Amino acid sequence: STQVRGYDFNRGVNYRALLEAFGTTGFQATNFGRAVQQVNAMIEKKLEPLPLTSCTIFLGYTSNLISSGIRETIRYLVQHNMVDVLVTTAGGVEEDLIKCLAPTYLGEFSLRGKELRENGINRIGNLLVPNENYCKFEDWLMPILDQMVMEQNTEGVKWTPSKMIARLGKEINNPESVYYWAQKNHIPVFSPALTDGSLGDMIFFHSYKNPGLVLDIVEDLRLINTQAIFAKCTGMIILGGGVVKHHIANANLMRNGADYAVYINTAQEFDGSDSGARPDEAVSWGKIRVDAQPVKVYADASLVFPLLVAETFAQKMDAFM
Amino acid sequence: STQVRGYDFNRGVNYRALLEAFGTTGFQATNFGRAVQQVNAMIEKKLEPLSQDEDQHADLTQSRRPLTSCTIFLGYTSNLISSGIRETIRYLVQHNMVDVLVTTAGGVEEDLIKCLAPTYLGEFSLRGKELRENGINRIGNLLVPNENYCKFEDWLMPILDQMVMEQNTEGVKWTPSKMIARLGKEINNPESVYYWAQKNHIPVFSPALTDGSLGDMIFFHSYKNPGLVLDIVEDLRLINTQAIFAKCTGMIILGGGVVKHHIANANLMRNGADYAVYINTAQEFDGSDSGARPDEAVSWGKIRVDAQPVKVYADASLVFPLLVAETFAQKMDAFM
Amino acid sequence: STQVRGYDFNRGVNYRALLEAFGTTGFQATNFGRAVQQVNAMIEKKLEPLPLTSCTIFLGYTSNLISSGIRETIRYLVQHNMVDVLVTTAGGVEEDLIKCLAPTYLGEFSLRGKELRENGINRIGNLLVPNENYCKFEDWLMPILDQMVMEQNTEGVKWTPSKMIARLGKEINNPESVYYWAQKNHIPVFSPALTDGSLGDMIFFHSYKNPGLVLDIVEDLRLINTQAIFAKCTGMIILGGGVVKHHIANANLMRNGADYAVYINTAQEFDGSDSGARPDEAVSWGKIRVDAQPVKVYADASLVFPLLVAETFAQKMDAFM
Amino acid sequence: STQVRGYDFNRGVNYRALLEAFGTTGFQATNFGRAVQQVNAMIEKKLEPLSQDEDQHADLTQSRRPLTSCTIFLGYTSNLISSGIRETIRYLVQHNMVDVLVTTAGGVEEDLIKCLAPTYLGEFSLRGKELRENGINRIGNLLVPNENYCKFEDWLMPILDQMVMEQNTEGVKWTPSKMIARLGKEINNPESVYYWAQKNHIPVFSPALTDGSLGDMIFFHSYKNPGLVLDIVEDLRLINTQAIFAKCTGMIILGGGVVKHHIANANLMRNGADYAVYINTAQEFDGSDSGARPDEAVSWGKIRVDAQPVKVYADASLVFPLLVAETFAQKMDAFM
Ligand SMILES: NC(=O)c1ccc[n+]([C@@H]2O[C@H](COP(=O)([O-])OP(=O)(O)OC[C@H]3O[C@@H](n4cnc5c(N)ncnc54)[C@H](O)[C@@H]3O)[C@@H](O)[C@H]2O)c1
Ligand SMILES: NC(=O)c1ccc[n+]([C@@H]2O[C@H](COP(=O)([O-])OP(=O)(O)OC[C@H]3O[C@@H](n4cnc5c(N)ncnc54)[C@H](O)[C@@H]3O)[C@@H](O)[C@H]2O)c1
Ligand SMILES: NC(=O)c1ccc[n+]([C@@H]2O[C@H](COP(=O)([O-])OP(=O)(O)OC[C@H]3O[C@@H](n4cnc5c(N)ncnc54)[C@H](O)[C@@H]3O)[C@@H](O)[C@H]2O)c1
Ligand SMILES: NC(=O)c1ccc[n+]([C@@H]2O[C@H](COP(=O)([O-])OP(=O)(O)OC[C@H]3O[C@@H](n4cnc5c(N)ncnc54)[C@H](O)[C@@H]3O)[C@@H](O)[C@H]2O)c1
Repeated sequence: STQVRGYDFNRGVNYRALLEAFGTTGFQATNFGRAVQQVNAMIEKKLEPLPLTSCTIFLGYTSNLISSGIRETIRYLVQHNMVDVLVTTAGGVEEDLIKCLAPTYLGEFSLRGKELRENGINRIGNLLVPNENYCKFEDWLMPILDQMVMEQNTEGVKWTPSKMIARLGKEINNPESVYYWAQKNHIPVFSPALTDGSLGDMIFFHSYKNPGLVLDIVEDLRLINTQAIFAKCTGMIILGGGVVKHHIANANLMRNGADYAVYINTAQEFDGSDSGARPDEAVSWGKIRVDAQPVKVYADASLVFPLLVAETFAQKMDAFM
Repeated sequence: STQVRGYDFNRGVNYRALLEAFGTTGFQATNFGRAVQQVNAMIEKKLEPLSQDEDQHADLTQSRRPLTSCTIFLGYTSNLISSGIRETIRYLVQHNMVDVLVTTAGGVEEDLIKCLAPTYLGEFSLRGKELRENGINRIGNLLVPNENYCKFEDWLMPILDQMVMEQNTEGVKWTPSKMIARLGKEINNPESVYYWAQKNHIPVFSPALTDGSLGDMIFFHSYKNPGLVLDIVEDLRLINTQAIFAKCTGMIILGGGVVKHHIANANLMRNGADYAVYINTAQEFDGSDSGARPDEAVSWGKIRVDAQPVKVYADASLVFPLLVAETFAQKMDAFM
Repeated sequence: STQVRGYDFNRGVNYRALLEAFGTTGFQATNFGRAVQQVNAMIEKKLEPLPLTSCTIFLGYTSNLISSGIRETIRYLVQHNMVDVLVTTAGGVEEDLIKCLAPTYLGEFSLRGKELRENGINRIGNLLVPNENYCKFEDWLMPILDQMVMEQNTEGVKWTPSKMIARLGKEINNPESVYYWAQKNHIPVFSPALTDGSLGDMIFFHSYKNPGLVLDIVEDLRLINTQAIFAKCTGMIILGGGVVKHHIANANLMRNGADYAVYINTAQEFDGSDSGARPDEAVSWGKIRVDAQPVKVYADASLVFPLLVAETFAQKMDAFM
Repeated sequence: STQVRGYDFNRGVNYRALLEAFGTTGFQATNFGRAVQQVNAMIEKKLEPLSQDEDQHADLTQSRRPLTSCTIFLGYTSNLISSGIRETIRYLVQHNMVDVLVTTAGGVEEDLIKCLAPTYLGEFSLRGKELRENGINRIGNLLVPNENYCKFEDWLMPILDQMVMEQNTEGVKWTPSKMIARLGKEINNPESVYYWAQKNHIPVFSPALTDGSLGDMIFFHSYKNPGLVLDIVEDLRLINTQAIFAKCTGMIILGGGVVKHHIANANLMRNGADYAVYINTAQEFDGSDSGARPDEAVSWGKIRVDAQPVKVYADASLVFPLLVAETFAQKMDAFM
């Protein structure tokens, strides 16, 4: 039995101690402490001796988190081979690439769409992206799409979202890009509905100038499912809900459940959504092993993920080098 | 300037008047009243005759579905098909009241499986360990027996054998929408949303069709009968062209995620939808597309600047049947 | 075991049947069906033969619901003695009275406070109240406050929020007012923090012109607690959270739990709030009897309450006359 | 025009830099960065010397608390006192960093009871039937033994005897704030928020003080020793005058409900707070005051039009300690 007690600032300000005290603060602060423990357990397992490791970690995140600064946090983990599989939606891929061409700016949620549109600005929450960002994206992308169609028709290449994402990361060739690092470190990225964003727009426009590109999603299902099936252990770290959450969980259901699971999302369960489902619902399905101790932190990941990474993965920088 | 005033039950339980009074009740009841007006505007426009010039442009699509003055896109999350909203959606599709459907994997497969075995009411608090030990799967406060997926597997596998065969010998190029038309044809049951969708030439888009039970089956099946390819590129052209050659477009989206954005993005291609009604529980504070207000979509050009979009913040299991009752169901005659 | 099935519109449109089908629709539609059952059970119990009745029903609602049209729904129940005790916060009292003097208008959530203020308009969600409403309120209220101070000092009256609310309902003398009906039918209204609103503002200003008004909250605690203690049975219908929810639940804890409980609110549990607590938390405290089958509908009450009343209380208009 | 950019862990775990980087991270992390700036502006103003003219006006209150250039109101919901945020709040009050406290009943009593017996960590899913059978009470994912309230009763009853005695023989006129100062004096424990509040002349307002355990005790006690009166009218004058004669005011509100509105309403009396930071989980769609954005308060005049209010949409158990760490705790010296 642990007593409730928050950090005493009379000790002054030691950030490591402040974060550790969340565990005994209550509510989501406590779930955060539990998440720190579970992610550390995943890491300890991954570091256990038996490129396969003792724990295959699946990292999932929604598109908007890549628009946010969490893009740097994710790039760090991938850059240092701290996770093994990435799952994100379409915006999650393209905005990482576009950020290497032009920046995203801070704004406000209340900015009116009429005025923003008249000024050629697109709103993403309290962030802003100029139309010009997509124009630079198009110029950068078109010639790569041409090579892709050509390799497909003359070199037998059977594109899938994951193969395309590896290619784009390699093409962006910028150390700031999550996907540049992913393909460099052989970390696969799955995105079944990769056509649902600006990269879709471009593939669409491009098909009328150079028809034929095929993106198969069946081979990619085989690829992600086998990542979980042949794993010694698996851990799931999912920021947000939707396709990203279910696609990673369903892959783990194929091995009869994940050994560790930490979720950070704002969805609520009352609407029956998969996004808002507590990890306990996933246990009924077999997505999470019955003996696992899954953790869900109900919070905006822009606030929580950097702190979680600080108290876990960043503390093991050594082992990961 | 309308005054706030709720329905006065001293008038008795006059349901039509009760529902109309939501418009002046406030908060989400008022948003509901606005959604009703917007969906009715969508319907009024759809029933408008196509002029010679309009008809010329709208007919520029390959689809054999009869052109209308307002192409209505209906999107909904998987769980709503597990819920009884499955009957509400089937009704609209059965009577050609909407033109394009967009749903995620669970949204397709659960409609089919419901033709083989039912879904049951449960509780949100039921522990996963006990449910699993008892071969039961939880979806919110609903329950689905493991057995449901076994029946699905038996029904589906032979169809997948045929599809691969057709792909390799007849040169078929499968995409999620083509597969969903085929499955609906195969289920051949009037209680199925997709049976009616293919019968009425209403295309169904699902870019991440592999993310669910149907994906499980395709996966297992691929090991005995390898080779099935589901291209999502052709399907993007198909859904976008539906928006591009529309005289007018209306969007009715239940829930968020891929379903919401895929419809909005198709409409960005025509520079915005003319009408939009959203019913979802997501909030905007986390910067999610799901939780974004319609006004965010206006900045992108997904909703025309002159449109008067509406979002009802509520569980669609409660709101959608009421919305349909005050809009589409009132125009049943016109649709027959 | 009940199968999931929604209303089939091929039957055409029968509203009674449409509402009944919510029970088998799933998610909150089902909780709504359960709420209909529980409220009907309360009513059936109240109608059971033994002015005490076989079931004392406590109706609680937050201030904003009185700003909304739910004000008419509540007035109906009180007008016909369908509930026995009312609990609402300060805005919940004053806005009912003010609505008899000037109306509230529809607006939008996005209206900017700067412009609204420059125009003398106050925003409440997507509703609008002109400053002039409070001026009429002040004119109406001042002379009543004078009588109250006088009765207190010369007639021994010991004011409490509930006594004041009865007096104001009687003074507004308008059949449209919830409180006019409450005092007419001897339905007490509790509001411990009655000073937290415009009526507080007025009591404040008035005290400098005619000092001395005392509002005791201790006697009112005795009054509400004894309402639950001496009840044969009790049912709780609570719209929203906060003081309104806890004050009714705590009164029922004094009789070892309510027999029936139906909650309609948008609060979530993750932040540890009492507002967002599931009814099951209340069972741990003894606020709800262990054998009760409490129901919570996660939804905006402006949408749900009129429907609930239609399928329950309004269906028994006869018995209540 | 600031660009979006998150902290780069390649720089190592530099906590100060990590927290600063929240400002350019986006969504609520950015709102956090803004809250930090706003609370620091509040502090910077509070440390500003009072001019002769200012000092004259600010000294027009009866309170013996030393006038400052910015009167800061701190509000928080009951459950946050049950949580470890109780230590965060006690720290601020202990060092005179805030001037007025507003909390609900549970927010007062649980601080006192924590001096007699602890609160324990639990889980949200623990069933009420079993907990009750075991004499345990649940508060979110926290646990409080029935025994805690027994100890409270033993500690409190004698104090209530004295209070009634003082009321009847010494003519004391109790109000929630006076009772809370007395209870804090009585608990005489440096771990108590209220002990420090009364020691440092920081008034605590709670209009609905009867809504909790302390109300239970007053209720039971009234039957053996009848007569205790708690007037809420005097307390409204007291809290309003604190805002009216302030040179500047800042509002820091954790959670919503009475605590949020009571502070905002006091500030409406001076025509608005100069600074405002909110940290709550409520949403606006239901029209609630709790869920209202700061901009709604601007329409009322509760927040000055020129102010730049901030709301962080998050559980304060996670955010408040971080906020305090980057603001008040950095100025510890100045407050000693
Ligand atoms: N960034 C964008 O807004 C944008 C841009 C282009 C395309 N898209 C497309 O929109 C589609 C739907 O987006 P999605 O599925 O990635 O996610 P989403 O934005 O729809 O979010 C899904 C859910 O994840 C949770 N969530 C989101 N942000 C969170 C946060 N900061 N912290 C915690 N939980 C959070 C919420 O509960 C939310 O309802 C995608 O398929 C994608 O291709 C996204
Ligand atoms: N039925 C299921 O739970 C289930 C079953 C099998 C597979 N899946 C898979 O899960 C993946 C993610 O699911 P999804 O994208 O369909 O949506 P989702 O369940 O993740 O919900 C997305 C968002 O829509 C809103 N929403 C959901 N239910 C709502 C309701 N009742 N009323 C109003 N708004 C509501 C919420 O904001 C929610 O966060 C899908 O790709 C799908 O293939 C679903
Ligand atoms: N109407 C106003 O905005 C206003 C006006 C004057 C004074 N006040 C004062 O503000 C204080 C705090 O207000 P409160 O405690 O009455 O409530 P509130 O507005 O703070 O709401 C409390 C909670 O109730 C729930 N809720 C509110 N509206 C709901 C709805 N439509 N449907 C379902 N759940 C809903 C939400 O979870 C919300 O967080 C009160 O003490 C009151 O005197 C209110
Ligand atoms: N600790 C308790 O649960 C408890 C104990 C005894 C009595 N009470 C009584 O319950 C009544 C109502 O409680 P209340 O007014 O203190 O508030 P509350 O618990 O009802 O919460 C009000 C709102 O504040 C927000 N909120 C709550 N916790 C939050 C958090 N961790 N982070 C951010 N925002 C948060 C939420 O929007 C919530 O709906 C009080 O009058 C009090 O006397 C409380």
